[PDB]
Amino acid sequence: AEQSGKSQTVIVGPWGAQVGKAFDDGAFTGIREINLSYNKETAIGDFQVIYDLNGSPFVGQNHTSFITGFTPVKISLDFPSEYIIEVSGHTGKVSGYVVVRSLAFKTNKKTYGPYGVTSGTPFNLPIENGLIVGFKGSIGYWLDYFSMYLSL
Amino acid sequence: QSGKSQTVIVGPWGAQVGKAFDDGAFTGIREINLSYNKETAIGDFQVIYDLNGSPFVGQNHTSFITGFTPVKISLDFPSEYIIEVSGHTGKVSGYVVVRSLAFKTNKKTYGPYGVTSGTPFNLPIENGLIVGFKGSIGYWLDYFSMYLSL
Amino acid sequence: QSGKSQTVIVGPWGAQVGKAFDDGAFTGIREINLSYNKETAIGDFQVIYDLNGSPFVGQNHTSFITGFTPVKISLDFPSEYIIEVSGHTGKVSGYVVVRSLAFKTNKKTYGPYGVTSGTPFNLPIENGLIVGFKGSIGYWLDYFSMYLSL
Amino acid sequence: QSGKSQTVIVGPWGAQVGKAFDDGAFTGIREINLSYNKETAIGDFQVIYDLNGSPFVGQNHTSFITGFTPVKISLDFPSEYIIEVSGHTGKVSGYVVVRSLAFKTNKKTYGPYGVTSGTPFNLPIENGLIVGFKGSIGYWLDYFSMYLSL
Repeated sequence: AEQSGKSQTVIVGPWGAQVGKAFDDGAFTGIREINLSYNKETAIGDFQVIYDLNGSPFVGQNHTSFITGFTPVKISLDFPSEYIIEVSGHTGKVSGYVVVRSLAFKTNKKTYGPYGVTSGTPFNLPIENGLIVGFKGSIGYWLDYFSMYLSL
Repeated sequence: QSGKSQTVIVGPWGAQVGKAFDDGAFTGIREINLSYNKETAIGDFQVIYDLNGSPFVGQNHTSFITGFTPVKISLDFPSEYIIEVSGHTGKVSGYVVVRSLAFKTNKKTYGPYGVTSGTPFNLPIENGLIVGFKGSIGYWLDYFSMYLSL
Repeated sequence: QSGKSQTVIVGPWGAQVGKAFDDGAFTGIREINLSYNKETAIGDFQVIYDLNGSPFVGQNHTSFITGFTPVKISLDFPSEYIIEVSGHTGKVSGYVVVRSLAFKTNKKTYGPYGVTSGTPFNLPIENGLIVGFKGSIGYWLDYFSMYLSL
Repeated sequence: QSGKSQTVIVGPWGAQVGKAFDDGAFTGIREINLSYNKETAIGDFQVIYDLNGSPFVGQNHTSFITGFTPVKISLDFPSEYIIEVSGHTGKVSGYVVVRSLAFKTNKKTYGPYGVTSGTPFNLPIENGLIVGFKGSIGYWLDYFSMYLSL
């Protein structure tokens, strides 16, 4: 715009450890599906997103835990009629690491979750105007932290 | 289209729905004037915004009651700006309200002001700026939302 | 980083170099007051913006000379908004200036005002809004740019 | 609202009302492949975009006819980006089409390609980025618009 040839986006977060393998999907035009895994005794594990990109699906990279034992869930949204209006969860320590222990996704149609352990410090991000269009974060044994790209 | 510019709004935090207020969006923030009671919650709320390099004095949004302690948060705009807003929500006399607020800038932390009990919330901003507030105030700040931009 | 909100800006049209002006960005446009001369170019330029539902009177940016004809463009904000800005640039007394302007809204066309000779320019807006003007005025409007948003 | 993000779009330039196309918006531009004829107008048009740090190959939008000369505009992304797009529109075989295009970056000028006669247009960008193209191509590029963002 004035420095780089790369577009910018509002980003909120991170929630979780304040600094696993870092990831950054970047920003897209919407969200079609979220694939995550969790363990009821620990925290969030795997995280993957199928985005919308100008009216067609774009399959995000799978960001995988270093360990197994998680329960997978597929959140398939009725895109574009259905979209996320609130993301909430919990952070807290597992084996001495601050991690994202639970996630819940509220859309204009229903609530998905919570997934994981609803113990620790709550966080929540309601969106009154705008859309979540991207995720970044880090995953080791568990999801360490994450941030969200927001746009109009 | 609507003929009016639109911006990302996050929130509300607080009661899920006093007198509603909506400052709209500006260029940045110069000063926040709020009041609080250490037994109850946040009371009055008022903001001096930046508007294209000049101050714009926002309306004073006032609680229906008094007894609050005022505080003035004067930012060194534009080198100083808010990078995280946090606080607590919980019930006061049966009403869900914003019990405390804290504002962290790239320079220091203002607060927490109010009662630090209830459900915590926090909004860190990795990329972007807060440029406006809206919400509702009765006896106390019932809820609030924030305008975000690049 | 900057602590100040950012907006897309397109332009400038005119001289690629008077007294510079920059209104910054607002919520929308309520009224444009400009002056022109049918043998030279655009002279004075002033805008009443919308700012979160209330009018905001921009500074009057005036030519160094007189002899211009004023026109007031009062828009039915917010149902009426600009969807295309067009005009001409060309030399006057050796200076590259904005010689004419026309504003097309979703309701009507205002103009062209001034001299319709030289190099045409036009900015149709398929999605978005003009929310601010900047430029420079000496004897005539030397150049101008526009703030664009959603 | 809808579940789909939106961006500023300026245009169209060209015929006002072939096969329509719309690439949508991305995070930048890496390469433009177009074709032209120095007797007629712009023909084929294709873009390699940036999508979050990786190339995204846009569909090739093709003229119904041949006889065009291809050109590859390979930008040093992200150091190099477009700061002005300009061209001409005018009648070819009775159709209003985009007769020429030129792309100015912060490093160099590419073009003009095609026929530089008719009505000029130009879009300088003072702040922001072009991140997508849409339009229509028959025998020639009928019109086009550009997605703009910060």
